[PDB]
Amino acid sequence: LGHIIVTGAGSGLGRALTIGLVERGHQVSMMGRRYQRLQQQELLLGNAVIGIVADLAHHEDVDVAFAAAVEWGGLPELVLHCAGTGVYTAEQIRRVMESNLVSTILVAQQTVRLIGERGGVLANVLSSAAQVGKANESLYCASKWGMRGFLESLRAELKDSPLRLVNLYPSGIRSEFFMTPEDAAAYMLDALEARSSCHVTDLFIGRNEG
Amino acid sequence: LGHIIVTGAGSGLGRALTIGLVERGHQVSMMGRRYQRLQQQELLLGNAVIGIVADLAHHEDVDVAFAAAVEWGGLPELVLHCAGTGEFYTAEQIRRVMESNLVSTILVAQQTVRLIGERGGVLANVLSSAAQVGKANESLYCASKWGMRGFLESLRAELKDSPLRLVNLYPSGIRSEFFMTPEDAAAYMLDALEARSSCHVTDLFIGRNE
Repeated sequence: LGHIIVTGAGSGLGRALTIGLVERGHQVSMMGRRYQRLQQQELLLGNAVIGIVADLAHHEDVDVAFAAAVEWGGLPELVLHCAGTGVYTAEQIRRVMESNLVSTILVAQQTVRLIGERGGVLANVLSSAAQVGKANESLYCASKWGMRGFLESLRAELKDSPLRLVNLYPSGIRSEFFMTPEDAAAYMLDALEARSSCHVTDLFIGRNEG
Repeated sequence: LGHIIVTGAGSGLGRALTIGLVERGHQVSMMGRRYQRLQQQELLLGNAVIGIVADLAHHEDVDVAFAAAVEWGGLPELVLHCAGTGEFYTAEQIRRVMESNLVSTILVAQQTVRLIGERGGVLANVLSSAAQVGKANESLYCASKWGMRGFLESLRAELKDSPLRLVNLYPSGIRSEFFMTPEDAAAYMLDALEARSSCHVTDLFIGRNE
């Protein structure tokens, strides 16, 4: 009955979050760039979800994807935005930030439009991939700080509006070959549980010691 | 699961945190200054708790408190420090509560590093902002809250290569001198303190529902 939208649903993180919300009885509109991963999730979870293929970095593409989501599940209670992640060149830089900041901005504006008056939750994942040496670090910092700048500025603007902004920070998730998606998701979904007198506004998760 | 130490155990929040932990199966050493509250809670929770009277700003109370705690329940797996204070400036009087906050924070922290620094476990600190309804002494609380945060973030970075983990919890808008309930706040904090294999929550920010 409870409709949730999850972007980057094909990521290890987005997969785990989608699975977890389903297990907690929610319907989930999965948005992702990679259709094969959306289908594999549809095969696993069936009528509890739909895969909407969308590239969230273009204003029209966002409009279309959200229209199908609302079409299938009605207005959402939670928009879970998983921006994911990724000697630098311009062409290397544009791509990264446009998949990240642009998607973040467009999903947020589309969410304000859709549920700004009705209320609900806009949850953003500013994930931090575990590097073994910190090679490309400064571009990731640029990326995540920009997103945080935008969102905390948007949340202060949405003071007194029924729409709540929640920012979630899993630091140390895997890619290219120690925080598991499952554990990350479980903290995040517990944190996103509704309670009468309060909610979690910010959640920082870090890796365990060896 | 294991033995926990709760400071400020008779405050609304400290009490809810204790009740929540005892319900989760833990044995709880309950530290605080309000001896009847502790006595009441001992009668309410029976064998699962012990009431330890301590002014945690006084080194001697601190040593005696932890000796008694460890002697009753063994080394803690978790020390949960609720400094928790608000006023309603002068130098001579008002430094009392403001300094009891920091000093108790520094002392509990230091006792915790000593007892469980090598073994490992969790030092969890509660940095509350009460729902003042007036705004009157706000710069004083900021000073206190930021003092504590600065000490703790410095201690945390200092402890990077050690199994003792430092967790900071920020319930911003609790009931006060007598919107956010202690019960909802505790529930969020104890979920976030739940242990998992690959990661743990480092910082939790809880905010009022509008």
